[PDB]
Amino acid sequence: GSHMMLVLITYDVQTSSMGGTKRLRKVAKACQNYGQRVQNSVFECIVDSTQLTSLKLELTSLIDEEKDSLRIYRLGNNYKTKVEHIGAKPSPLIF
Amino acid sequence: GSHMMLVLITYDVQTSSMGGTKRLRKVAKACQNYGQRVQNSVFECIVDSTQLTSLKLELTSLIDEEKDSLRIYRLGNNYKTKVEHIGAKPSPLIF
Repeated sequence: GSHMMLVLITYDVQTSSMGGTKRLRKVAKACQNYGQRVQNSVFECIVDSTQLTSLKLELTSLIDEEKDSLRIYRLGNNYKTKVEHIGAKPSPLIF
Repeated sequence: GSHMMLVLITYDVQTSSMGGTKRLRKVAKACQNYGQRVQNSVFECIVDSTQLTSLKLELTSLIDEEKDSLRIYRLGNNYKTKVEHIGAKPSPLIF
């Protein structure tokens, strides 16, 4: 539909930390409602304007703004793939 | 120029590790030749086709393909900003 948009969300979080691990799980769950997890902390979402706003509010509220950041890219409309994946696909604690 | 392209590079690396830290430093240095580091492991590059190929070869060779990945996005041409940054800006070992 003419109202749809490609949105790329890049989340800068350090998962060596407890809180970062928790926040990543919550951000991933929120983004999964609207798309796919293509790297550990990169999400490809396909949304209308209302969904983008709801998602963006949800994500803004989940992060630790002192420690983390999000970037939200609204890609120009695209109908043939313009992404290359190089390397591994994304996936208990142990001493 | 008509030959220019916006390219977003997203690098999935775990920097809790020694090798990941080393690889990130090398990837960042390579991408800095062509643009800006906007998150710890996200780079915005503005390149012609020859530069994109040279950069992409360099980056493919630097990563550990068992542990890491890159995604290379060729954004549609854009002349007014379509990115929102939310949260913190990117930046010795200690016990």
